Amino acid sequence: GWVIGVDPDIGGAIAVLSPDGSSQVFDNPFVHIVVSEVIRKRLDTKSIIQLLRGLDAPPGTTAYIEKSSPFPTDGKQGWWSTGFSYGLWIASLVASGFSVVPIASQTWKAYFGLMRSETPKDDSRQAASILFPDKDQSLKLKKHHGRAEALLLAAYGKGLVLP
Amino acid sequence: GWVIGVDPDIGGAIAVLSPDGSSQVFDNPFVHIVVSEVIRKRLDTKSIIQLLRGLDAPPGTTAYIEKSSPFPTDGKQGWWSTGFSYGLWIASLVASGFSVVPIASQTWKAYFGLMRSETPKDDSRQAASILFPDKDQSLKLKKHHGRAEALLLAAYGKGLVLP
DNA sequence: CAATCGTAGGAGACTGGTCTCCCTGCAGAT
DNA sequence: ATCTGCAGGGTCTGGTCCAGACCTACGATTG
Ligand SMILES: [Ca+2]
Ligand SMILES: [Ca+2]
Ligand SMILES: [Ca+2]
Ligand SMILES: [Ca+2]
Repeated sequence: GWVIGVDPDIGGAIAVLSPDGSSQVFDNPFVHIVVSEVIRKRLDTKSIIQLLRGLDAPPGTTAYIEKSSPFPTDGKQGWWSTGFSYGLWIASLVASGFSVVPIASQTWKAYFGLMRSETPKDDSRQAASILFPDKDQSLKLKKHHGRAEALLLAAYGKGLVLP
Repeated sequence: GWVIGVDPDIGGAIAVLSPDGSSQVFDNPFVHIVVSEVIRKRLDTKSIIQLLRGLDAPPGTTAYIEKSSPFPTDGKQGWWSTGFSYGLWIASLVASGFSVVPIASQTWKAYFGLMRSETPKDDSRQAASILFPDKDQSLKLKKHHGRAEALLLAAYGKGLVLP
């Protein structure tokens, strides 16, 4: 009963669901780096692999990861960064012994009846709250939608149902 | 000691120099995948990790990797792929215990005096052949530039000089 | 630190200037 | 297969193509 869920973006997170119902969710580690004489955020490769090595999740545990489908109206930098975060997470998860399953956001949103929402990120946090009430405190802020995403991805993988 | 050189893109390659002088170079493993109704080539995560784990270079071996820097005039698909390749390789290298050092193409080309060449890819292959004569049979085709790049990036990190 | 808003953008090496560098993706011809 | 050439491009899930859905990065200003 082990499932991992990853929202790989910069504001994303990794969630881990244990057989006994317990869950953990961690903000994606990032660093500030110099690019074209400005500072940009980038996922912290060594920290992520350090995180994944310290999980009690056994090797072979399925990880569900949201696939990057950036909009054509998004800038080239957005396309590069979402590509880069996707690749860094995929390899980190495979190298750590996990079976990787990409999932489009329409898939898990459709499973939880969240498509076409007027406030998708607040609704994401509400759903994760109801599926994981012990993470309620860790979902209070609007900036926590990444923790919720990761949690809903894992819930999707586990087969959980909203009441 | 040991030096790794990686050209990270789809036509790219990984080179490995031993302290004893013997060199190895392998084409980047890739797979065909469906994207938006067409086939696209994509680096093969599990093969890369499988490859890295089979190397004899010890942990802490420095891995020089070519820094992604797509042209602003390149398409957004190009921006995403180079980002993805770059992220998949970095994480793979870190997970295998290597110390990753990103190098701009201008740095290794200037070292070997290859800047502002009208046939850069031919030139790379000729220099790699001079630097690694037993790799001559592996550099004879024009599509082999990636092998040569990887070899020249590694030759840069080892401090080898052209005659 | 937490939120909202608008747009979609190069980056890199040797007191700023100047010059450099790819890649993807798709079609064709042999 | 190898190469040359040229432009810079969404992608996804699901019910013979296509509808209708989905972000993200990167800076600003507000407190
Ligand atoms: Ca998302
Ligand atoms: Ca997110
Ligand atoms: Ca290159
Ligand atoms: Ca290359």
